[PDB]
Amino acid sequence: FLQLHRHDSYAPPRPGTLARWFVNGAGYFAAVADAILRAQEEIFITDWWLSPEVYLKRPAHSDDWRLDIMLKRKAEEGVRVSILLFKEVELALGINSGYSKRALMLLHPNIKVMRHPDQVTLWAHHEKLLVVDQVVAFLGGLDLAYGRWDDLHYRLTDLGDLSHNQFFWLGKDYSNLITKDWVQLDRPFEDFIDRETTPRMPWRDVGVVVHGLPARDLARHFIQRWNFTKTTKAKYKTPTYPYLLPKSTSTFTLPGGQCTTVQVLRSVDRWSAGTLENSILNAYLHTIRESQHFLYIENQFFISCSDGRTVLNKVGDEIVDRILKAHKQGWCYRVYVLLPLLPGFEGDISTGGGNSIQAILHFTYRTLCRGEYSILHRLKAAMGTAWRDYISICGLRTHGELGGHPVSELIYIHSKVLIADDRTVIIGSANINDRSLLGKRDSELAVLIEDTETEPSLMNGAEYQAGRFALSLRKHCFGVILGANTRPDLDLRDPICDDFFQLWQDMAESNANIYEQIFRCLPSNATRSLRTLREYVAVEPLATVSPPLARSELTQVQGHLVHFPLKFLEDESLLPPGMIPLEVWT
Ligand SMILES: O=C(NCCN1CCC(n2c(=O)[nH]c3cc(Cl)ccc32)CC1)c1ccc(F)cc1
Repeated sequence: FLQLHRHDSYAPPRPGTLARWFVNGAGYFAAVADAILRAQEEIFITDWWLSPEVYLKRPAHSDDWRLDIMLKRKAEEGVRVSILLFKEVELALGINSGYSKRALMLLHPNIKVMRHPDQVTLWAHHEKLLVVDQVVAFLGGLDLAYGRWDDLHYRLTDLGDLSHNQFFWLGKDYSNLITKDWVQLDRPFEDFIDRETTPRMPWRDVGVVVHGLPARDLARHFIQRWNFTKTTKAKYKTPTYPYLLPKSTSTFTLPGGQCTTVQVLRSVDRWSAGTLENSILNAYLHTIRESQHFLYIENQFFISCSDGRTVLNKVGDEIVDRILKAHKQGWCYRVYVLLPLLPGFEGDISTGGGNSIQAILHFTYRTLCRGEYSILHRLKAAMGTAWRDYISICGLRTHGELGGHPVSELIYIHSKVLIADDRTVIIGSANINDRSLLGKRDSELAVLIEDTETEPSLMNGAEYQAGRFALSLRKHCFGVILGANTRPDLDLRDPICDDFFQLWQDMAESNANIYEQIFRCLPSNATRSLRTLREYVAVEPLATVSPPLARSELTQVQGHLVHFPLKFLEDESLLPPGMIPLEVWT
């Protein structure tokens, strides 16, 4: 721990670590609940937002598996739960961390909660972490909060004492991020949107659990922030908030662990902790530089391409350099970029979205295809139309039935995962933007997972020994996205061969065409200006005009993959005109 290690990390790589990945929140929360049940001494929790009354197993038939009830039972047995909540700037965010603290600490005297920061600041504590006995640690993109629970069904509806409850999302757990922001979080079992007209917005995320040494390294990170935050206020200096100490590295298991080499990475600053680190960014660049075959990226944000003193991280540049290197050498290389169709902010898309939606879309489009720094502009300059062979930018969307007619909604990609060559994976809370990767701003956590055990697989039609952890995760991502359960003829062994890549491009193009034609949903390439947008949304979509005819054409949708519309509001500027740094959204 003395020096910095690989990628300038505070923790060295840990071989022989059993790690299990999770996709969506159903498995992650159920695994967390089972690990909490087996806790004997200590539980560490860091959350950007923690909802005290959230259920970890669904459908809820009792108060068992509710997060507050579980921690209260564990504390009654002598288990100390130390929780680090991010303190929002109140009535400017709305997670009501004050209520979360008050609810948690009143459960039992063994549950201590601290909040950081008190000073006015733009940056947040964004890492999500649960560590049990310093031996079992959960991390990834999932907060123990409302709306995060979901499975591969991605249901848009939930219409159904709770002895026979059929509601998977109870009260404030049923939400649509773009429709309405959360309100009155101290009344959890009251709806704040109408289930009979407004569909929920599905949550797609990635998480991971590691055991042994990497959990000690993550527990070390928690302990440092705990002892540091103790010196930040007058009240936490009290002995009711004891100092925390790590257990020595020299010293139950979750079912699902693959033997891997795991290295913990982090983004911390002397405001968030006591030192500076950006090992997550370092691991991202190195993994892209040393990739040999493909990159699979699933991120909530994609803001990069260090340009004009506004965006500084070089993740986009490394992708361009790697694609140009593959193009020069003429080798088979693919980059899959999966993003949410819209940023997860409340706004009226039929008007063009709010300030937040527009600000994020500006830097996102500036990163991908608009301007001389964008990935596509630099790629077209060197290879012309051939860029379509190396990079694919897509989103996810699903459809359902509500009110007697088809309804559609995007699936919110909150994951922060990178897969390389079916051998290397990065899972954490860090978005691809300056706020997460620089370290000087938001505090983030991640793990670098390298496979030491392989399976027979394919790579551009050649025999390939792919890592078990990475290949299983990548295949599960491909299968759910492409709807492989209904199409078993699809071969997911080879991720870069031309036959699969065209099928990937064709399905994303085809699905986006059907959703546009049926739902006239946004974002879309059909509205390149706010003036065309005002006329576009005036027409009633076929989904409500003739639901029978809508359903007949929705039978041709396969999977959830849709092409990301790169020309949406292409003729507009998309940047709020008062006294605010643009690094708020970068
Ligand atoms: O959970 C909510 N929405 C989901 C979409 N958001 C989630 C967090 C995400 N995010 C980052 O990735 N880094 C951030 C830094 C900061 Cl300071 C703030 C957010 C950050 C951005 C998108 C929500 C909860 C309570 C409400 F009242 C309203 C919304």
